[PDB]
Amino acid sequence: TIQPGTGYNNGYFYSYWNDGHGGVTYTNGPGGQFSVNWSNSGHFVGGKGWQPGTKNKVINFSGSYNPNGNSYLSVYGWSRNPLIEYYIVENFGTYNPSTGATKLGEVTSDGSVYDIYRTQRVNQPSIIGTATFYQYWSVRRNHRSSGSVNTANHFNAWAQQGLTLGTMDYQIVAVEGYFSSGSASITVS
Repeated sequence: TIQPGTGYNNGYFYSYWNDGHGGVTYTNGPGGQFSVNWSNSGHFVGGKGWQPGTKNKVINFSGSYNPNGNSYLSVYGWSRNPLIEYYIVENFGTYNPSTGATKLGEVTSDGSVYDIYRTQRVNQPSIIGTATFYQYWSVRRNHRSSGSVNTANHFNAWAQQGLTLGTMDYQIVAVEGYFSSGSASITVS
């Protein structure tokens, strides 16, 4: 496993964060590859991509994703000004992260309809410190662990619906887990 933090590996930005509970390892592999193995973890997020992201990136991902419990596989990132945490969720485990959330539309992209949602985090950690901020979600109806994500289709649909993004910060393909178990091996480009 690697030390939690951010950096570059084989031409890709990476971020690996966890809450210190234990039970998760993250490794960077060749090119855009990373692996995550977890067993009765706490909360963590790890993956590879870009710093900064862009608003018209086509992101390719390939591999295996085998959660047992609460986890997501997403294009994940942030903007600043406004501060937004966003997800284009391609697959998940026992919990659909939009459960109970306000639906803000639909968008069709890359072979599936996605449902769009907005949620709010109140006084929570963020890339700029503790803050209250919105999260934007596109949740894929047809789950998969490989594919291509045309981010513009999402960002444009979000904007159409009044979900504005600021200046991009990082943008990765991430495996997130919340007190669960699993394995994943994903290659980004």
